[PDB]
Amino acid sequence: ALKPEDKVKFRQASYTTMAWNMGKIKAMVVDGTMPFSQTQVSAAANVIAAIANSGMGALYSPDTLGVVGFKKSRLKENFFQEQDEVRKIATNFVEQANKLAEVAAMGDKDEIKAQFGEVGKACKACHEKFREEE
Amino acid sequence: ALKPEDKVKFRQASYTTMAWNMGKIKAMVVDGTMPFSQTQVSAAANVIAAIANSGMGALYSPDTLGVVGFKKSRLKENFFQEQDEVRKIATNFVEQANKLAEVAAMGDKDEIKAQFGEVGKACKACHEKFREEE
Ligand code: HEC
Ligand code: HEC
Ligand SMILES: O=C1O[C@H]([C@@H](O)CO)C(O)=C1O
Ligand SMILES: O=C1O[C@H]([C@@H](O)CO)C(O)=C1O
Ligand SMILES: O=C1O[C@H]([C@@H](O)CO)C(O)=C1O
Ligand SMILES: O=C1O[C@H]([C@@H](O)CO)C(O)=C1O
Ligand SMILES: O=C1O[C@H]([C@@H](O)CO)C(O)=C1O
Ligand SMILES: O=C1O[C@H]([C@@H](O)CO)C(O)=C1O
Repeated sequence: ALKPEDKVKFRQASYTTMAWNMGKIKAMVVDGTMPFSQTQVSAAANVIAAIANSGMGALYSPDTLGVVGFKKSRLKENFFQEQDEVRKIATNFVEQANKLAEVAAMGDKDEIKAQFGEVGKACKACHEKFREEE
Repeated sequence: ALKPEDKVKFRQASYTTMAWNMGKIKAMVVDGTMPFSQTQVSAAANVIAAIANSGMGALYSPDTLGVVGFKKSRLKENFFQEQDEVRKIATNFVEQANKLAEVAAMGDKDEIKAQFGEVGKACKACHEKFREEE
């Protein structure tokens, strides 16, 4: 199976990959710091949905607490104490990510901006709660 | 725009995310060390295709040579000298990744194994050529 170090690397890599693709959508539909491209915004949305559906629950186990992947894990132990809250936030994130990829395929900038805002809220719902602040 | 350090982190994260998802397909259709799941193999294929289509060419510029992302970049300078060879290998990889996601949606283990083998060859075609060995 996967060593703890690999579980942490693979989840840090997955989240960092989503963050690159989230920044590209933000640049094109929120900040206008990149030209709007239907192809590029859809491609970025599709990465977020695919990773959201990739079964990242397999990368979460107690033996990953405090373990270095690319860097020391920022997972808080309360993740293992609050499984009802984790299920609520995770299922919400998958639903919002799926919707973003659906909207971004042919949606206009304002439709995408609305769906993107719901995904951003879903990402943020793990902050301070399950991820150590920095 | 993106600092060199961010370009290296985002490309290292993208490749590591594909490697996690490639390992899951290998376990289910090549080594039989994980139970075959149509849902899970399709989800893993969809991550690889989505990242392959994510425009990772934006993360490649000469000012990323020798720069630390998660770790010091393993990009070789000959990437910038061999753009015809890079275009051949990159377009091949996108084509094979798209085909893997198409096959993995309803394909059987042997169909997926064949498409997965073509993607593995496409990943390997950047080795020693554009990525430093270790
Ligand atoms: C809880 C169910 C989460 C959801 C939904 C998202 N993230 Fe997250 N993120 C979470 C944890 C517990 C951690 C720490 C991982 C570790 O082991 O250290 C993170 C981390 C990140 C990071 C930093 C990654 C790194 O290289 O170290 C980023 C950039 C990040 N997360 C972004 C992010 C985005 C963009 C999300 C929505 C698309 C998202 N996360 C969801 C917990 C959760
Ligand atoms: C050339 C067009 C590439 C293709 C196609 C793939 N990879 Fe690759 N990979 C490449 C470079 C130039 C590098 C170095 C990146 C850097 O800046 O250091 C890599 C790196 C990886 C890594 C290590 C990532 C890390 O955390 O440091 C892995 C695990 C990796 N690559 C895997 C991989 C897979 C599975 C691919 C096909 C699905 C794949 N790569 C394609 C160049 C190229
Ligand atoms: O590191 C971070 O991860 C999340 C996500 O938004 C990534 O962009 C966040 O809010 C950060 O500053
Ligand atoms: O606007 C954004 O919100 C998401 C989310 O991660 C918020 O934390 C993200 O990374 C963006 O670019
Ligand atoms: O790295 C960060 O730490 C805090 C917190 O959200 C982490 O959970 C924050 O807002 C960041 O961007
Ligand atoms: O680090 C590696 O990256 C490629 C890829 O196969 C990832 O699994 C490879 O062959 C490695 O050992
Ligand atoms: O069998 C595999 O091949 C790919 C490719 O990266 C080969 O280098 C990979 O990572 C696998 O699990
Ligand atoms: O890390 C590795 O270095 C060599 C080379 O392929 C890198 O380009 C190899 O086969 C690995 O798995």
